[PDB]
Amino acid sequence: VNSFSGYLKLTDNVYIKNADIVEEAKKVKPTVVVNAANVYLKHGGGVAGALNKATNNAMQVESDDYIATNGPLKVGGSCVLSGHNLAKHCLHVVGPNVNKGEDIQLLKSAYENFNQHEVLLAPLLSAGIFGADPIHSLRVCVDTVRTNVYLAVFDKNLYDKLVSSFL
Ligand SMILES: Cc1cc(S(=O)(=O)Nc2cnc3[nH]ccc3c2)n(C2CCCC2)n1
Repeated sequence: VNSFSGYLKLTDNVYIKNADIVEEAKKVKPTVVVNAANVYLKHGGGVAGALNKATNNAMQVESDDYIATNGPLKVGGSCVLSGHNLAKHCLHVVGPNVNKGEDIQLLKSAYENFNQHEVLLAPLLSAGIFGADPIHSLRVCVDTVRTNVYLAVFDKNLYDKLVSSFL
């Protein structure tokens, strides 16, 4: 038993809710919150901008030190950093950005990072400003992630489309 509340169960291991991942993180304090990161960990907008703003820019400060030491992530890759006031840890995961021409097949590789964590609060990778079809993203999530994932979908209209079309 865990503290996530109000989720619809999609599969054995995937759950979904119409929620602001920032508010959800603030209430649950999950072990892991997933950020929709880019390779530079520049948290300017979308989920990343929202999460970073909620940390009062501490996420960005930590991220800049990470990049200065290690260089950029790979598309499809990830790193574990602090969760600041939102979670124990933040798993920064880079899904392909369609608006940069990145190969959508890398979406499966991106979701594979979730399997290194038993339970996660997460957005749909490559959705929103990353330009992928969120229905496709949900399908890849369900077919790739084997650990327990609680998906927060900000847009109510999208949440209902995701639920009603889910196979
Ligand atoms: C940008 C952005 C997108 C989302 S979202 O979770 O609601 N995803 C989503 C995906 N595609 C969409 N198309 C039209 C609307 C829409 C929304 N956020 C959340 C708002 C609260 C924190 C993060 N920020």
